[PDB]
Amino acid sequence: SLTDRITAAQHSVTGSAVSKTVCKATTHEIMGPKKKHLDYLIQCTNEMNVNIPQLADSLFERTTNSSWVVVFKSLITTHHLMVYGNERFIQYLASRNTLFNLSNFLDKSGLQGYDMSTFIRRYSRYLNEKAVSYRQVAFDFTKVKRGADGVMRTMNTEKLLKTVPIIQNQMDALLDFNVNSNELTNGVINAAFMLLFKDAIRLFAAYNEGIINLLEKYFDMKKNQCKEGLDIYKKFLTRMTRISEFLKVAEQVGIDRGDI
Amino acid sequence: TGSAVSKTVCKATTHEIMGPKKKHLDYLIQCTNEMNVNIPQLADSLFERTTNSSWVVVFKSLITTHHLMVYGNERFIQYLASRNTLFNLSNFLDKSGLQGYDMSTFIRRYSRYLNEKAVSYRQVAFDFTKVKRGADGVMRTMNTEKLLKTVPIIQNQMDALLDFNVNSNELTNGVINAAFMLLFKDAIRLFAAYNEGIINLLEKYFDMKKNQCKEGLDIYKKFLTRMTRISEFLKVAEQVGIDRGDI
Repeated sequence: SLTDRITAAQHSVTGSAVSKTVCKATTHEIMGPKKKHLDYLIQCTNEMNVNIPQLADSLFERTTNSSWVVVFKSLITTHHLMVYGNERFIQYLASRNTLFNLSNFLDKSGLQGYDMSTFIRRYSRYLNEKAVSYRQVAFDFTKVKRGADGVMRTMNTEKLLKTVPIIQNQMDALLDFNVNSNELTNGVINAAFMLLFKDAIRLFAAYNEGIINLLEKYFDMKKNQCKEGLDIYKKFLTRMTRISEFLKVAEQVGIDRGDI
Repeated sequence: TGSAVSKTVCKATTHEIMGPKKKHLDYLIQCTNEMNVNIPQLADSLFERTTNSSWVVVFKSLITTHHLMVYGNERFIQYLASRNTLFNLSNFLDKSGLQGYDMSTFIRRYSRYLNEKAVSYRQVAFDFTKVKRGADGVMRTMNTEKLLKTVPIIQNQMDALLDFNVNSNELTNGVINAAFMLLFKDAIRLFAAYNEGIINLLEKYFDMKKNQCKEGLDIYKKFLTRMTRISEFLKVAEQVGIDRGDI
């Protein structure tokens, strides 16, 4: 019908503009994806009639590139949209059967390509885990209400015992980025690191609140729940130790609380 | 007055293998509440009983002292806290029999605990097992600097307590069982205070200085071990029919 052809025309215009901007955000230039392109993509995710699966597909397509720069930038763009985009974006990623498949990515173009490939593998793992974390609880741990009246401080015991290990698993994937400050020496890896830093602070806050809630419930828990809690507590200690190391790397390159 | 106290201390600490009798403990508690009772003389009577060579007399004098620290007027534990020395039983030995040998080990550990309980009280001028709890209580509202100084005091007291290190199959007479019941009541309450200190520290995570975070992390690491030990302590209690109803 005429109505259908007119509608198809608009959807074509829209799709092409998104794909083009994804390419712009993911050029071979060794710099983070440009703000103007990220802002444009964020706005796209907020348009009721933008096609989210097509947007995601464009980003996945860029991760099939052989250039570490294109691949890492597509991952950074995806992360940025998970954080700053409309919730429909992360929700779509959470609904998928598969996400990034980069565990064997390797760019052997040069020493920098080799070094960056390791970080691409670790970062891809983190974004997959971030999506699966969202799927399991239907919310983003880094965004929920905090404080005494917030989500993690008020959660019931049974749900809490299921939920803290999900936070722990996400935090592990995040910290396993395992970069040192002497390695944060190009705008691509630095852009990824800044997003990881913002996530880590917020994710740790949620983790910590979960632990506080569990400790408050100590005398009220069943014997077996106490055992699960103690295991959660013990694992939390090592993650707090690692978070302090992560914060030190950030401080060494001039990233601190002001950047949260 | 003094003679009546001394006599009752003796009755609380006879050679009979049974915990000190309630009627005598109640009498001593009332004594501590009499404005004109002499606390130092009461304490001295208890110390003198711990110079006895019988494990039964010595252990019962320690239990009587512990009972008064817990249930007596606060002037009693305050006086103990003010002393230059307390119990000196680290080499006590009633090598008169197997039971005497076995019990001597527990007397040494228990006396260490009571010394630590008094010194804990001295350092903060209150009893961790008695303070107001909950969101508006002492440990949940304490400021960061004081908290960092205070949790290690709790930890040190808890270590001396758990170091009693008894097994359920060693709890086989009314004397050691009376000491154990007091230790259990202290341990539950002391752990509640310890736990509240930890919660308060965790709440302050993002607000602490770098160095404070390091101190806090050490505190949290040590807390894990004590929680693990408390769990084992609670099982020993459960194995001899002591639980929450006995708190």
